[PDB]
Amino acid sequence: SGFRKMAFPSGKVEGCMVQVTCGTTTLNGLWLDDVVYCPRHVICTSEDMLNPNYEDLLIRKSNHNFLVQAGNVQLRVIGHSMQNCVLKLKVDTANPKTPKYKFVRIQPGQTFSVLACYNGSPSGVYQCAMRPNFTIKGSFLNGSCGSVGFNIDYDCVSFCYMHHMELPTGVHAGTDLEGNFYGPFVDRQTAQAAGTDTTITVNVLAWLYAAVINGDRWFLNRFTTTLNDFNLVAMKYNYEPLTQDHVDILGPLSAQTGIAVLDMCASLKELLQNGMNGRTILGSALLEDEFTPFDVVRQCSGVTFQ
Amino acid sequence: SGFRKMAFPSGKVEGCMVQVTCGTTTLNGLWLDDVVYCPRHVICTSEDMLNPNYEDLLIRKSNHNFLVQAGNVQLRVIGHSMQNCVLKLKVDTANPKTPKYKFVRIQPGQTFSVLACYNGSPSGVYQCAMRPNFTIKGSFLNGSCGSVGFNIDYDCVSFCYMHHMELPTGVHAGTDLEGNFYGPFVDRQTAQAAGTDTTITVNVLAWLYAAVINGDRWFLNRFTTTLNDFNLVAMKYNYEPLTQDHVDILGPLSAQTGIAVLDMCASLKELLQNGMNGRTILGSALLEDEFTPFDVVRQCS
Ligand SMILES: *[C@H](O)[C@H](C[C@@H]1CCNC1=O)NC(=O)[C@@H]1CCCN1C(=O)[C@@H](NC(=O)OC(C)(C)C)[C@@H](C)OC(C)(C)C
Ligand SMILES: *[C@H](O)[C@H](C[C@@H]1CCNC1=O)NC(=O)[C@@H]1CCCN1C(=O)[C@@H](NC(=O)OC(C)(C)C)[C@@H](C)OC(C)(C)C
Ligand SMILES: [Cl-]
Ligand SMILES: [Cl-]
Ligand code: NA
Ligand code: NA
Ligand code: NA
Repeated sequence: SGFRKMAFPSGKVEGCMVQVTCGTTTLNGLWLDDVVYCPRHVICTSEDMLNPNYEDLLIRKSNHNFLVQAGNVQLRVIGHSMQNCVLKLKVDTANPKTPKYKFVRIQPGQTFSVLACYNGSPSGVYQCAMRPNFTIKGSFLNGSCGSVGFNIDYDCVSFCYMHHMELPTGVHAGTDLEGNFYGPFVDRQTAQAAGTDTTITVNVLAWLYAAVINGDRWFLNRFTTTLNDFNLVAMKYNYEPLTQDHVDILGPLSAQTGIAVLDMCASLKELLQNGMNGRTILGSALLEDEFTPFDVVRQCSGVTFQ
Repeated sequence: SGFRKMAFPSGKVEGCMVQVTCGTTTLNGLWLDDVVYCPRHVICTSEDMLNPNYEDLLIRKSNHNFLVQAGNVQLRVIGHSMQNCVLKLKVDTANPKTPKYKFVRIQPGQTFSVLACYNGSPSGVYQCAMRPNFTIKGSFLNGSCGSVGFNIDYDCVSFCYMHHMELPTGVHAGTDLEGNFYGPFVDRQTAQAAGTDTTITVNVLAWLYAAVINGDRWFLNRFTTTLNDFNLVAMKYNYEPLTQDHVDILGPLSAQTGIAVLDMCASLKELLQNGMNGRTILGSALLEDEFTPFDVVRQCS
């Protein structure tokens, strides 16, 4: 038993991280097959960032302007191109440690692991969620750009995030590996801000199920509700709507614990309307929303990766 | 900016995890060079566990009674020895993925990453602390034994924990990699309650410094305290004593933020007296005690 904020094992991703330097900027790249992916803003000076014309800035660069290092070994860049907000540097050597992988775009509410890197060297791993406002609450310093987020299924790494920037409130924004930003953010030095965020209702419910599985039951009650009535409460408390698909996804946890989703929703309604009365749930005094239903099932059943 | 429970990248440890089976029991082993380390209780039946004589049980085992599997490859056991509560299985193949490593026994309050594994394969990685009562608050199921805890400061893996058991209160107990248990626990099915746990004061102070570094000041105050008055108060909340060693180790964070250590202690005293009044610190509504001073410097700088 026990329940922790748990990341995927990061080894398959560690073997893909390299250092990319253009001019005076160093950041990280992802080396898969014979291509290194990194943020396109690596090519910009500070002045360029004010109003960058990335296609003109890139024609001005040559292969030799990009220094790529895998550990102590230099990788020769033999071509370059842009895909949306990501730069693809073709190198002369395919990464012999390339795992089975795919590029996926995730939806708000979905979680993933971040391998925070500096100078091409993995430094730490932690678990995040794509917030409803399309930011992530990361932990990133200067030089972290190009660090990636991922999930694993069996033996396949699904890369879903590449890090590009920090916003004024201290949260983070980035792209999928096809270079499309999550959220209405752009890679230029102009005013931008995180929108008002909301709480990921289906994830809170999943974590309440994790709590019950781990013996924490004090918030259970005799009451149930309807999807329509609970969604009025959710809106009042800046919680995301709960859909029938969310209810269906939580079916396994309901059957296992004997607490129907709408029964658990009546628990969550009372917690929102009345608070915790000084108690905790799974060692938290807040309602945790960065575990998905699948995260709960995975951790509580001991799923492993090959 | 930001502040997360951050584990070390797990790849160097993933490359060391194997499956060990003896009789009907399967757990994980750690394969370093030509040795596989695992909990010695792998050799016990359910009956053996009340009062097992491990020396007597082990002398009866042949090398072929141990099935060791590294991915899809069976490793051949060629000898075995017992060191305290760890079994060392000598195998005929050395692990080509052995990282630079050392074994370190840690003190209460120290943190480490856990790579939770089942059947020799990794499930996930999370951060833990050695509690003052020598338990860890893990996430471990049947078959997780032999999973290890570690740090990887400066490219060398320091192995500090191997998992052996869950206690009735839902926390976890295990050994260093020399097989010595942390705390009063034993690998026997006899009663062995953990002491009342306490909060790791030096770590709470480190986390308050992290909050200041990340831009929050709401909990600061104009007061200070003597060290002894702070300890007299903090102990009434089941906080651990703060020693002069702890004050010294907080010096760099104090210098970076301009908040004297004893002034931060006055902040913590007020937080214990008042609560947060609907506010949060680094996304928590509780005082967090599983980040060390070293961890804060690692992550914020
Ligand atoms: C790439 O390594 C780096 C990662 C950043 C540095 C600090 N923490 C991180 O996550 N990315 C950048 O430095 C990018 C390049 C353009 C500027 N930038 C930022 O992250 C800015 N953000 C910024 O200027 O935001 C707007 C004002 C454009 C909305 C950071 C460094 O500035 C603030 C003031 C810290 C937010
Ligand atoms: C090894 O894989 C396994 C890991 C355990 C299983 C459940 N969670 C874990 O962390 N270790 C064990 O099963 C060991 C072997 C002897 C029994 N044991 C336990 O962990 C017992 N603990 C136990 O008997 O504790 C005492 C009563 C002796 C203090 C667990 C499985 O039993 C309880 C009832 C869950 C505590
Ligand atoms: Cl909390
Ligand atoms: Cl220590
Ligand atoms: Na109910
Ligand atoms: Na016996
Ligand atoms: Na030791």
